[PDB]
Amino acid sequence: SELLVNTKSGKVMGTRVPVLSSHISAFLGIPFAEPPVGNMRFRRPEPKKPWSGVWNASTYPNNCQQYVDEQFPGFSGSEMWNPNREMSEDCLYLNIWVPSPRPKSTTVMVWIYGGGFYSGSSTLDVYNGKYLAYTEEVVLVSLSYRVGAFGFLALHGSQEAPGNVGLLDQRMALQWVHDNIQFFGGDPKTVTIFGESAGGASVGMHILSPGSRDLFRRAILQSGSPNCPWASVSVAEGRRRAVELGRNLNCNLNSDEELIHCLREKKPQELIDVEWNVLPFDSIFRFSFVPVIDGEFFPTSLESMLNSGNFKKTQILLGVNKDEGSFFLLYGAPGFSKDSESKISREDFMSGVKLSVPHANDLGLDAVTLQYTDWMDDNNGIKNRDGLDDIVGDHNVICPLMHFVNKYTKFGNGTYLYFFNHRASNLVWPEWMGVIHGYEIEFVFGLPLVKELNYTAEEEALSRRIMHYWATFAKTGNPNEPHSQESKWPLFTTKEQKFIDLNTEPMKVHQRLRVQMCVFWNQFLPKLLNAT
Amino acid sequence: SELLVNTKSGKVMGTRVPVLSSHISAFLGIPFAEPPVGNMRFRRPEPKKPWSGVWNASTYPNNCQQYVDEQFPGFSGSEMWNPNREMSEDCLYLNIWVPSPRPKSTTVMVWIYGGGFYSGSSTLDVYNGKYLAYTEEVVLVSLSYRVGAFGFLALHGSQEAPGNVGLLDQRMALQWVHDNIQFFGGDPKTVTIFGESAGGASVGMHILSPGSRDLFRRAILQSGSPNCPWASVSVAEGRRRAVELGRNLNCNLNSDEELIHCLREKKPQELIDVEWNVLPFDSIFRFSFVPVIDGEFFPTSLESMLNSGNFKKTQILLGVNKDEGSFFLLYGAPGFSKDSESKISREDFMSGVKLSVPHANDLGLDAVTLQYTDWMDDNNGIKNRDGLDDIVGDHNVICPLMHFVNKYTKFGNGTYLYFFNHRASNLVWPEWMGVIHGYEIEFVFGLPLVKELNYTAEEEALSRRIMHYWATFAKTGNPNEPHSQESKWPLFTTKEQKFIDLNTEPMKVHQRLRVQMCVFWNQFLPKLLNAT
Ligand SMILES: O=C(Nc1cc(COCc2cn(CCNC3=c4ccccc4=NC4CCCCC34)nn2)ccn1)Nc1cccc2c1[C@H]1CCCCN1C2=O
Ligand SMILES: O=C(Nc1cc(COCc2cn(CCNC3=c4ccccc4=NC4CCCCC34)nn2)ccn1)Nc1cccc2c1[C@H]1CCCCN1C2=O
Ligand SMILES: *[C@@H]1O[C@H](CO)[C@@H](O)[C@H](O)[C@H]1NC(C)=O
Ligand SMILES: *[C@@H]1O[C@H](CO)[C@@H](O)[C@H](O)[C@H]1NC(C)=O
Ligand SMILES: *[C@@H]1O[C@H](CO)[C@@H](O)[C@H](O)[C@H]1NC(C)=O
Ligand SMILES: *[C@@H]1O[C@H](CO)[C@@H](O)[C@H](O)[C@H]1NC(C)=O
Ligand SMILES: [Cl-]
Ligand SMILES: [Cl-]
Ligand SMILES: [Cl-]
Ligand SMILES: [Cl-]
Ligand SMILES: [Cl-]
Repeated sequence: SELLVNTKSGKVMGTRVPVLSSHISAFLGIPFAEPPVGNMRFRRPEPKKPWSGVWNASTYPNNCQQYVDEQFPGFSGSEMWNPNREMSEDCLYLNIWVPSPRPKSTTVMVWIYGGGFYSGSSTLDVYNGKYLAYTEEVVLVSLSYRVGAFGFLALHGSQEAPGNVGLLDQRMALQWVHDNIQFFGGDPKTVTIFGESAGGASVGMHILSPGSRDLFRRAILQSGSPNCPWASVSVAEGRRRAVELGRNLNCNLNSDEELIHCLREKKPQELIDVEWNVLPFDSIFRFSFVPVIDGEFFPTSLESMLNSGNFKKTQILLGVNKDEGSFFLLYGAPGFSKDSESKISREDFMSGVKLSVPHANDLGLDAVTLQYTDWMDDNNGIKNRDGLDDIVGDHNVICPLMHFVNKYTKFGNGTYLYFFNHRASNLVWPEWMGVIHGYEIEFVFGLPLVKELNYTAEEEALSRRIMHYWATFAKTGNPNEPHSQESKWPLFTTKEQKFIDLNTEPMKVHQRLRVQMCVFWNQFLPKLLNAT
Repeated sequence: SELLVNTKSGKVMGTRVPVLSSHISAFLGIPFAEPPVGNMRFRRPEPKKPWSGVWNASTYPNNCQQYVDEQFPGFSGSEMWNPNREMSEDCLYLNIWVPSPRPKSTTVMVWIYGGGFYSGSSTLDVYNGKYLAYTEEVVLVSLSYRVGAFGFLALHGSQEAPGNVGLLDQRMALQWVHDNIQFFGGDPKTVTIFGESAGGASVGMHILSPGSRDLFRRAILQSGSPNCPWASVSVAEGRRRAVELGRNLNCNLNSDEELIHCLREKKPQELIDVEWNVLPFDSIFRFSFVPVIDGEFFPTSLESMLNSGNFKKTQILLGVNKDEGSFFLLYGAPGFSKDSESKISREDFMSGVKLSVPHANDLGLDAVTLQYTDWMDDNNGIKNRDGLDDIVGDHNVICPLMHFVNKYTKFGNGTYLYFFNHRASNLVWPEWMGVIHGYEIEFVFGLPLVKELNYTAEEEALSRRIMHYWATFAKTGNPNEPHSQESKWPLFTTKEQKFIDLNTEPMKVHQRLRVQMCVFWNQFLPKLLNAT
C-alpha cells in the first residue's frame, strides 16, 4: 500500500529495503522517457507513453551504454564506478527512496551522476540513496541520462542529432519529478538538484538554460561546474568530432542524413570502440562527446550568460576536493607508474604539462611550467609530481568552479563554498593520490554509517555533518540550523569570499580559495592564449 | 722625489697625503686626453699631447658636465653623489694612489665610476682610493669619462658624433695605465678594472669589446652588467634620441653635420636641461645617452657575443646588493612620498610597474604584476612597496647580472659571485630602503676604517674582509688566500651556481641567486614580448 503509487504515467509498485536496523521504501527503475532506440538514437527524448497495469519497480534498471574502465580489472577502487547492471540503450529510468511512513510533502533531492559525460550509472553502490533518505527524511531521486555519442553527438542544424540530448534526458527526469513527486510524498516546489563532476557541470548547465530553470528550487555542485574546459565544445568542434566518428566507421560523410543513418546502424559497442579517436589532441581530462553551446539549450556563450546574469537566481552550495587531478595522471601519464610513489622526472613533468593543457601554444606551456616549477629544486620528483597534480586539478576543476562561484554570487541569492580535504581511513588508492576526485561522494551518501564498511567514528560523524548540511540546505537554502550552538558555515560573498573546510577537525573559515593560481588560470593564461 | 715621476706623457708632481696613522703618495688630476672641448665635443678622445715641465698633480681635477641631483638639497645621502669639484668639459683626468715607499711592481686596480652614464665623478669622498691602496698595498687608479650627451650622443655613420666616446675615454685611460703605471710601481700585466652600476656595465663592456681586452688582466663588476636593459641602445634609437635632442634645442635637423654643429654651439647646461626629454617612455631606471650597439666597439649584439664566447676569457668577481631598486622608486614613483614608510596602494603599485617595465605591452605588464602580487593580500601597502622594490632591482640589476654570470662562466676561467646584504649602522636613508644601490662602495673603499665616520667595529672588519677579497682577487684571480684557515669563497660553476653573502655574520654559501624571478625576467618575459 505504502509501496503502491499512482502516477501521471501509470501505477508503480516499489519494495521495502533495510537500512540501518530500520526500513524505507524504494521505487527502482521507473521509466521517464521512451527507450531512445532504433531511429530514436541521438534524438531528443520523448515522454514515456503511459502504461496500463503495475510497473514492477523493485529492481535497478539497466545502465546506459558506455566505455567500461578496465585499467585495473577487479580493483574495487576503479570497479566501484563501472556499470553494475547490464548496459543497454534502453536506460532512461529513475530511482526514488522514500522515508517510511511516507511524508506528506518533504524536501526532494535529485542526484545527477558524473563520469565525464561518457560514463556513469545511477545504480552504483556509492549512490545508494537509502542512507540519506532515511537519516535526513528526504525523498531522494537518482536520474539517468545518455552518455557518450548516444547522449552528445552534435550535428547542429540537424533535428535528428542536434546535440545535448543527454542534458534533455536529465531535464525530462526533472519534469517527471515536477509532475509526480508529490505522489511519493515529495514537495515539487522544494527540489534540489545535486551532482558530482560531470553531474556538477550538469547542475550548473540547468541553472543557465532557460528551459530547465523552473524544474528545481536550488542546486548543489560537487567538483564540477558548467564552464569547465572539458564540459562543452563549440558547434563546429562537435560537428568535426561527429564527422570524424563516421570516418572511423567508414560511413558516408556526404550529408548529416547519411552520416546519422550510418551511425544508427552500428551496434553500441561499435561506437564506443572508436569514441576516443575523435579528440583533437592527446590529452587527459578531455572527453569526446559533451554538451554543445548550441544557441538553444544555451542561448549564448557561457561567459556572456554569467557576465549578464542570464541564469536562475537562487541559493547554491558547491565545492571541491583537495586532489582532483591525481587519478587522471595515474591513468593517463605514463611517468606516474615508473615509481611506487609516482615521483616523476623533469622530462615527464614537461610531457604531462603538454597532455594536461592540450589547447595551449608553446608560450602558454612555458607559462604553466614556470608557474608550477620550483626552480631552486626542479629535479625533485615529489615536487614535480605535486606540481602536475595541482595543474590538472586547478585547470579542470578548482579554478573553473571559482570562476563560476564569483560570477554567480554577483546575482544569486546565497552561496556556500566548501573545500573537502579528508582522506578516508579505508581508502584503497595509494596515499600520494590524496583526496581523490569523487571520494567526498561516499560521505554525502552516508556510507560511513555502515559499521561493516570500516570507517572510523570520526568519519561517521563527518558523514552525518555533511548529510545534514546538504539536506538542511536543500530544505531551507542555508546549510546551517540557526538557533543551534554549532559553528556556522558563512555565506560566500563577493567581498570576503569565505569558505569552510570539510574534514574531521573543528570548522575553519578561510577566504579566496586558491586565488593565486586561479588568477593565473582564469585571467592571465586566457589573455596570453588570446594574444598569440 | 717619491712624488716626482717621469711618464711617457711628461713629468708629474704628486703630493703626500695622510691615511689613517700613516701617509701615502697621491697623483691627482693627471690628464690622459686632449680636452674634448669646442670642435672636439662628441668626438672620440685624442691622446694628451706630451707636456714640457712638471705637471702639478696635487689637487683633484674638474668633474665632467652632468645633471646635478637637487631632489634633497643639502641631504648628505644624495649630495655625496654630486660633483664636489667644478664641472667642465675639460674633465678627462685620472688619479693614482701609490703606497709609500713606492712598490716595485704591485697589483693595479682601476676604478670606473657609475651614475647611469649621465653622471658620476672620480673625486667623490666615497671613491677616495687611499685606504684601499694603503691597506692592501695596491696601486689604485680612478679614471673619468664623459657622461650624458657629451659622452654618448650617437649619430652612427658620422665621425663627428659616432657614439660610445665615453667608453673610448675609459679605454684611453686604460691605455695610459698600460703604458705608464710601471713608473708608479704598478704592474701593467696585473691590472683589474672594477666599477659599480654603469661602471660595472662599463667593465663588462671592455670584457666584450675587442679593442679593450688587452688593456687589463681581470674584472670586478658591482651591481651592474653590460647587458642591463638601461645600459645600451640600438643605433636607430641612439639616432632618434640625438635628433630629438636637436629638436628640443631648435637645431637644424637636415643632416648630421648641421645638427652636430648646432649642438656644439650650445652651452653644456643647455644640453643637460633637455637631456631627459628624449626618452621614449615615462620610466624609471632609464637614461637618455648610453652606449650604442654599433658594430665597432661591439661587433655584434651583446647576446650573440655572450652566446659565442666572443669576449675576454679570464676571472671575474661580481655581485649585487639586496635592495637595488629602492632609491629609484623614491625618486621617480610619487607613491613613495605619500606615506612615511612608503606603503603603496594597489593603484600606485600598478603605475610603478608601468614606469618600471616601460617597454612591455599590456600582456607583459600583467605577467609582471601576477609574478609579484600576493593575491591573498593585494591591498597590503608593505607587500606592494616591497614587490615593486623587487621588480626594479630584479629587472634592472640582479637578473641581467645573473644572465651575464651564467653566459660568461661557460667560457671563462673563474667566476666568484656575491650578494651584499649589510645595512650600514650609520645610514641616513630610511630603513625600508634596505641595502641601497651603491652602498657597498664605502666598504670596498675602506671608509669604515675611519673612526670619525661612526661605523661599528664589526663593519670595519667587514670592510677589511672585502678589501682583502677584492685585492687578493686582483692579485691572483682568486679572492681566497691559499693556505688560510678561513672559510673559502667557492667558485661559481654552471652546475652548482654557488655564491656567498657579504655581511657581518659568518660566511654562508647559497646556490642559484634569485633563480625563480630571474627565470621570469631572463627567459619567460623576453619570450612573451618577442612573441606578442
Ligand atoms: O584515449 C583515451 N582517453 C581516455 C580517457 C579516460 C579518462 O581517464 C580518466 C577517467 C576515468 N574515468 C572513469 C573512472 N571513474 C571514476 C574514478 C575512477 C578512479 C578514481 C576516481 C574516480 N572518480 C570518478 C568520479 C567520477 C566518476 C568517475 C570517476 N573517468 N575519467 C578514460 C578512457 N580513455 N583512452 C584510451 C583510448 C585508447 C586506449 C586507451 C585509452 C585509455 C583508457 C584508460 C587509460 C588507458 N587507456 C588505453 O589504453
Ligand atoms: O625622468 C625620468 N628619470 C629621471 C631620473 C632622475 C634621476 O633618478 C634616478 C637616479 C638618480 N641618480 C643620481 C643619484 N646618485 C646615486 C644615488 C643617490 C641616492 C641613493 C643611492 C645612489 N646610488 C648611486 C649609485 C650610483 C651612483 C649614483 C648613485 N642616479 N639615478 C632624474 C631626472 N629624471 N624618467 C622619466 C622620464 C619621463 C617621464 C617620467 C620619468 C619619471 C621620473 C620622474 C617622475 C615619474 N616619471 C615620469 O613621468
Ligand atoms: C517484481 O520483481 C521482483 C524481482 O524480479 C520479484 O521478486 C517480484 O515478485 C516481482 N513482482 C511481480 C512480478 O509482481
Ligand atoms: C535573498 O533574497 C531575498 C528576497 O529578495 C533578500 O531579502 C535576501 O537579502 C537575499 N539574500 C541573499 C543572501 O542574497
Ligand atoms: C700645485 O697646485 C696647488 C693648487 O693650486 C697649489 O696650492 C700648489 O702650491 C701647487 N704646487 C706647485 C705649483 O708646485
Ligand atoms: C683556468 O685555466 C687553466 C689553464 O687552462 C686551467 O687549468 C684551469 O682549470 C682553469 N680554471 C677555471 C676555473 O676555469
Ligand atoms: Cl543497433
Ligand atoms: Cl599529496
Ligand atoms: Cl561506525
Ligand atoms: Cl567537530
Ligand atoms: Cl660652449
